Order: sequence, then structure tokens, then C-alpha cells
Amino acid sequence: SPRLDCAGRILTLDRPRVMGIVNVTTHTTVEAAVAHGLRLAEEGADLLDIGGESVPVEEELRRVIPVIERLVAQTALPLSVDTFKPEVMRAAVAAGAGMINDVQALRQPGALDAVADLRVPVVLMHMPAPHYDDVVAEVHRFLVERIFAAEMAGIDKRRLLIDPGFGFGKSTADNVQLLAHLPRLCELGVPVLAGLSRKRSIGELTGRELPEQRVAGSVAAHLLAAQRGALLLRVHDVAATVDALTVWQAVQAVP
Amino acid sequence: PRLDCAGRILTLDRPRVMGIVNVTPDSFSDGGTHTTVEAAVAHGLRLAEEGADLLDIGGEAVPVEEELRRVIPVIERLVAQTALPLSVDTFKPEVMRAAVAAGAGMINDVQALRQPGALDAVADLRVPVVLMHMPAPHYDDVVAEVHRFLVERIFAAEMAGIDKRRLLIDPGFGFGKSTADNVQLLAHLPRLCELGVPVLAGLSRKRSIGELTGRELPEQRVAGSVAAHLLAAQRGALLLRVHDVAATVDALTVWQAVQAVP
Ligand SMILES: Nc1nc2ncc(CNc3ccc(C(=O)O)cc3)nc2c(=O)[nH]1
Ligand SMILES: Nc1nc2ncc(CNc3ccc(C(=O)O)cc3)nc2c(=O)[nH]1
Repeated sequence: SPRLDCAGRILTLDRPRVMGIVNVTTHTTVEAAVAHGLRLAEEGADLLDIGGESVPVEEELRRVIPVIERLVAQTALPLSVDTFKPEVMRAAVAAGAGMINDVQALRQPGALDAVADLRVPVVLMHMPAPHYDDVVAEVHRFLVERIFAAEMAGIDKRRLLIDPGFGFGKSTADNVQLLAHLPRLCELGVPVLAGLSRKRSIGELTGRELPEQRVAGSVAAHLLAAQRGALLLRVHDVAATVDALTVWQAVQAVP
Repeated sequence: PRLDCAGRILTLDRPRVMGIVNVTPDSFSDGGTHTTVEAAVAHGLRLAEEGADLLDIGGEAVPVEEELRRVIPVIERLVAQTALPLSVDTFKPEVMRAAVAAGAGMINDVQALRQPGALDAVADLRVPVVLMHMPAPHYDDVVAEVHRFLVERIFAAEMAGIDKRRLLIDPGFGFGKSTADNVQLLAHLPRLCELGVPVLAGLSRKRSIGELTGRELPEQRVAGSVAAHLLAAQRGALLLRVHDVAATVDALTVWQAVQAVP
């Protein structure tokens, strides 16, 4: 099973794990984000993903660093930094972040070299909605190219995670196709992370217009993603996703 | 399966949702300004708005006269205010007959027509019937024992003149079953689907869900129940008996979208 060394905090993917979303978009903003990350840790998150973007590096650092510093001291959970900027990647890891969550899959100038030096795990996400002749084949080809580019830069394959990037330049039909064909992405030999949390495609499938109305559909999408091979799930609704996976694990355990 | 619920058709081309409507004073926040009937009707209407495919009305040891007093006015009001099929959750043939006369289109029987007169009552009514298993006792093989019991009740119903096409079966999750027995039955649910009759599963906010997730209160068991019901549908169940209708509907809709991909 994949064993991820998140700067000393081990994340073991022997079973699907839960990555709690901590959005940090001022002391009162930092305070709210830290309290939320603590709530998600109590709800059974296996990892916290800290994001301060959607902006200049120094602004992104002002938001993310105090949250990383406080959460690394107050929780024993691995911490992920959601950024595509190499200067943020280096500074966040210096602050205590144990993983890089990169929507740009190390395509920003200097990201490859920055991460090669850090020895933390890295999520290689797909983001190009454009027309796809075959979204599954195109996402697979892109992810192969990024795995190889990371390996050529000196990043050990065992530090890699991949992600189809649900909702990034993808129609509802493209997202459903990627979820249904998720086992094809699991053949790249690297753990797959799926993030469908309260996303527009969940809302379109269920007719739920607002993010918080999409919890039931998101918990179901994440259970299906885990059934189809995903080993990490990026969610807002930690306790609910934990309960869904626990029930499924009990059923799956029956010989 | 196409179930004719006294004129209201329930098509089981996909897993369907049976909304739980409990007609008991205890089931509602007793402020003291609403009647029990009024609260149960409003709840059944809310579940219909949430996308329930059928409502299951239950009044229950409850004396038969009190059971009738609870379920009948609720059935009369819901049959007029919704187009959904209505199930009556009862083991008493007097309630079965009266509920069908009031507008109920299905009988949901925890006793699988074992009460004296239930076989006769159902044979005459020509409405679908749920045959549930209820004996927690020690089981040498809970799956084999539940399967045998259900075979015997299907046979008994057919021998009484009840057309096989009007039957549904149900493993009775939580009825004389440990958490381990319930998990075993859910995991081995495809074995029950081999009997050629639609399978109903009800794990809604049940103690076993609470034990699996560490959720002490019924209302904290929603996520675990929605997951159990999705797994039951993946494993062959065509009907799901739930409190959390909108949430179960959303889970099944996402799964249907994924399943539809060739
Ligand atoms: N690795 C990873 N990181 C992410 N970071 C932010 C986000 C947030 N992105 C959005 C994209 C689309 C939508 C949408 O509503 O479709 C909402 C948020 N997603 C992910 C993701 O899925 N994977
Ligand atoms: N067909 C059918 N009807 C039912 N009626 C009442 C109930 C309520 N039964 C309970 C049994 C156990 C528990 C529990 O918490 O274990 C709660 C309710 N369940 C069903 C069911 O599963 N199937």
C-alpha cells in the first residue's frame, strides 16, 4: 500500500483517506480557519488541505503561513498546502506543511525544482470547459506526462499522487465520465485523489443550487470515487464522508 | 417489476424510495398545538416533495383500535393530497383491510402474513405485500436462515392465492439481528435477489448504523444510513425504506448517473 511521508507525518493509503478542506480566503480570518481545521480533525480527517488562493505570493503567504504554523502545533495530522506557486510551496513546507496540492501539476516555472528539494508528497492535478474527444484518455495522457516530468526532475514516484481535477474545465458529463472510468486512472501506479466536494456538477446532477445543499450528493460521489479506486477524498463534509466510508468498509470486509 | 398499488403504479426499473411516515405522538415535537394526524400528514407531504416514490404509514404493543385511529385518517388525507402509492405498515388483518378501504395501495408486513387472517386478507385485496423476516437469537448462518424463511413465506403467500408478481421480500434489518448479522445480510443481499421478487431494505437511522459509525442519536445517523441504502441498492435492493428522503434521492441520482456510463 502507498505510504506517504508528509514531512515526518505518515499517511498510509491502505484504505481511502479523508482530506479536510480548510479555506483561508487578518487575525480573525486566521482564527476562523484554524478553528475549522481543528473541527475537521475532531471529525476524523486524515489530512488537512490549506488553501489561500482561488493574488501575489506575499499575500498568499500572509493568509496560509499563520494557519499552517498554528495547525502543525495544535494537530498531529499531516498538512497539505493548496498552491501552484513555488515560493509558497517552499515557505509553507518551512512553516510545517507536509504535502503540496498543486492544481497546475508542477507546470509553474520552477515548481519541479522547488518540490524536488522538499521531499514532501505532491498532488499532480489535471486542469486544461474545452471540447474533449476522449476526456478519460486525455486526462490519463496528461497525468502520465506529469508523473514522468516529476520523475525526470528527481521527484520519487512514491511521493506522487494524481487527481483528475473534477470541475476544472470539465462539463457535468466529463466529470461523470471521469468518475465512472476512475479505475483506468488507478493503473498509473500512483494513489488517486478525488475532489467532488459540493461542486457544480454534483449540483447539476441533483438540482441543488447552493454548495451546502450538495452534501448528500457529494458524500455519495466520494463513496463511489472510493469504490472506483480513489485512495484520498478532498471534502468539506468530513464527519459525513467518514461515516459513509466506515459503513462501506464494514460491508467490504465480509468474505 | 411493475407493482400495481391499487391503481397507483410503482415501477421498479430503478431503486425506489419508501418514505417513512410514523403516526405516533412520540414521533413529533409535542408543542401541543397540532394533532398527531395533522403532523403525520404534513410529514408525508414533505417526503412526497423530497421525491419519495411511495409513503409507508405506520401506527405501531398498540391496541388495534388505537392503530386504526392513527393510520386511517392519515391514509385518507394523504390519498387525497398526493398521487403517490401508499403502504400501510401493519401485521393486523383488520388494519390491512381498513387501510386498503381508506386508500392504501400496499401492505408492509413485519410478520410476513403470519398473523391469523393476514393471508386471506391480502389474497382478497389484490395489493402488493412486503414479506419481512423477523424471528437477537443465535444464527448458525443468518443469510441461509433469512433466505429459507423468505422462500417459505413466498410459497405460503402463493399457496394462499397471492400472485407472485404482488410480492416483495425484506431481510428485516435490525429485527432480532446483531450489527454483525445486519452487515452479513447487506453484504450478501444479491443472494436474496435470486428469489425473483423485488427486495426492500430498511436500515434508516437504525442502531446497527449507530454502532458502525459511533453515532448515538438517530438524527446523527443520516450519512451512515444514506451510505447503507446506496450499498443496498448496489447489491440489488429495488426499494429503500428511509426517513431521509431528499438525501437518499440525491445519493441514488449520483449513482444512477455513474452507472449509466457505458
Ligand atoms: N487536488 C485538488 N485540489 C483542489 N483544490 C481546490 C478545488 C476547488 N476547485 C473548484 C473547482 C470547481 C468547482 C465547481 O463548483 O465546479 C468548485 C471548486 N478543487 C480541488 C480538487 O478537486 N483537487
Ligand atoms: N418492511 C419494513 N418495514 C419496517 N417497519 C418498521 C421498521 C422499524 N424497525 C426497527 C428495527 C430495529 C431498529 C434499530 O434501531 O435497530 C429500529 C427500527 N423497519 C422496517 C423494515 O426494515 N422493513
